[PDB]
Amino acid sequence: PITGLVYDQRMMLHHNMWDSHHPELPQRISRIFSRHEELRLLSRCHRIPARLATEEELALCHSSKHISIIKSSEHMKPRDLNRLGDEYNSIFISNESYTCALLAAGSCFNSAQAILTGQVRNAVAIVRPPGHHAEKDTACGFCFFNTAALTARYAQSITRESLRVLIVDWDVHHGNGTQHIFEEDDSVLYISLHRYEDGAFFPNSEDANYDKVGLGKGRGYNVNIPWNGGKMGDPEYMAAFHHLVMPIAREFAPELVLVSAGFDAARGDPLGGFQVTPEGYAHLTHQLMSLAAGRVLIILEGGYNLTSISESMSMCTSMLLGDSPPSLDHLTPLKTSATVSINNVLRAHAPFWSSLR
Ligand SMILES: O=C(NO)c1ccc(Cn2nnnc2-c2cccs2)cc1
Ligand SMILES: [K+]
Ligand SMILES: [K+]
Ligand SMILES: [Zn+2]
Repeated sequence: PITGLVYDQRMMLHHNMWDSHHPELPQRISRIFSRHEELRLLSRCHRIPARLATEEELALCHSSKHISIIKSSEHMKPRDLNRLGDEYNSIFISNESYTCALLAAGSCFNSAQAILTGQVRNAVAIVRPPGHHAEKDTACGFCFFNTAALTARYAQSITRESLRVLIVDWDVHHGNGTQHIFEEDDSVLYISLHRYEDGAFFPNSEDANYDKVGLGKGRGYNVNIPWNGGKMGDPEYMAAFHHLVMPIAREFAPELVLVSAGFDAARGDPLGGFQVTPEGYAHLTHQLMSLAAGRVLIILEGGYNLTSISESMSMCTSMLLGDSPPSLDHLTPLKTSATVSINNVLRAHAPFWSSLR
């Protein structure tokens, strides 16, 4: 296919001024981008310009209060930045954080626009800070604004409010914010795979369990695939895609696919403890390309091992460009708790999705 790419070095300015070893490093996006040059993927992509989201566009999903408080950080002394971030769960703030969050969202809006107007079929967004933990009313988990959810609402806003958007969240953490923003919405299908461990894994809410299926009109349009019992990898993700993600996505018949593409389920990630390989990621991308006549935007969320994320996101771009997926030969048998996880999601969603029955 013809594949868009958006990257802006300005998104590197957002930094932890008290702890420069904090995993959500500026060089996350510079290394992913560099590795795209090194693999010469960049020359095969249509460069989409970055841009600031407007406060009007942020309001697609966030309150005035929340937009206003994060905007006020631009002009704070360090001791005020420190104390503002302590108001949230796992948030650091610098004078540049607002601008960077704006850049992450605008980059994704331009990418959605390039896709939906037919300038490209598919696109990768190399952006930070991440979005999926951000709520309507609060920052959380290194996230200021819900980039993915905003892009889903911005896409509906420049096309039609009916546009069926599938958000696949394969970041190792639950997109608490993405689930809540669309919980009562049957126009946005939210599928998250995430390490859960009975509430022990961040963000530590029962909201990420398989029995949270959506509310009212949204009942069945929220699919949590929670992993328990530690390490997971290619076999579990390939099994989850086959029995759940792809059957539900096919029934839903999305007109656009957003991937909340965290690479913290990657082998080597210090915060995920999982073993998804770049080849694994290449297979999940290729499978998603089978939907929405290939209309797929891949948006960076988390992922904290600089090699793993650079190798993993490059393999995804490579797939969007139409390259042949690496053999995933000799996959081991599934972990048991992963069979149980998949079967718990089937029992929860069979009532809503004939393709699972
Ligand atoms: O966005 C995230 N992943 O993609 C994310 C968000 C928040 C957390 C919180 N946490 N939990 N345990 N250690 C931590 C750390 C806090 C600061 C450095 S480590 C982990 C991960
Ligand atoms: K997830
Ligand atoms: K939903
Ligand atoms: Zn994560």
